[PDB]
Amino acid sequence: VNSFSGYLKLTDNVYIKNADIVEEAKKVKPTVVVNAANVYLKHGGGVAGALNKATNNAMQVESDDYIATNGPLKVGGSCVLSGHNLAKHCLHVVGPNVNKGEDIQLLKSAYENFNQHEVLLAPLLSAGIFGADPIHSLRVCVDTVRTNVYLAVFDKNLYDKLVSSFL
Ligand SMILES: OC1(CNc2ncnc3[nH]ccc23)CCC(F)(F)CC1
Ligand SMILES: [Cl-]
Repeated sequence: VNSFSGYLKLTDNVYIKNADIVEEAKKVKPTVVVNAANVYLKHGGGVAGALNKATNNAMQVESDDYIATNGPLKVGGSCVLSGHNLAKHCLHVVGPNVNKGEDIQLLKSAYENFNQHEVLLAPLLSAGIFGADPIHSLRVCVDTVRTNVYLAVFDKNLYDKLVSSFL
């Protein structure tokens, strides 16, 4: 039993809610919140810009030190950093950005990172400003993640379409 509330159950391990992931994180304070990161951990917009803003830019400061030490992530890769005031940990995961020409096949590799964590609050990888089809992202999530994932979908219209079209 966990403190996630109001989710629709899609499968044994995947749950979905129309919610602002920032507000969800502030309420639940989950062990792991997933960020929709890029390889440079530049949290300018989308989910990443919103999460960083909620940390008063502390996420960006920590991320800049991480990159200065380790260099960029791989597309499909991840790193674990602090969750600041939002969660114990933030798992920064890089899905492919279609608006950069990146291979959508890397989306499965990106979701595999979730399997290293028993429970996660997460957005749909490569959705929004990363330019992939969110219906596809949900399918890859369900077919790849085996741990317990609570998906927050900001757009109510998109949430309804994802539910109604789910196989
Ligand atoms: O949810 C999407 C990503 N964007 C966010 N998700 C959750 N919380 C957020 N807070 C700020 C941005 C943001 C991905 C699926 C979609 F394409 F259907 C709607 C957008
Ligand atoms: Cl977005």
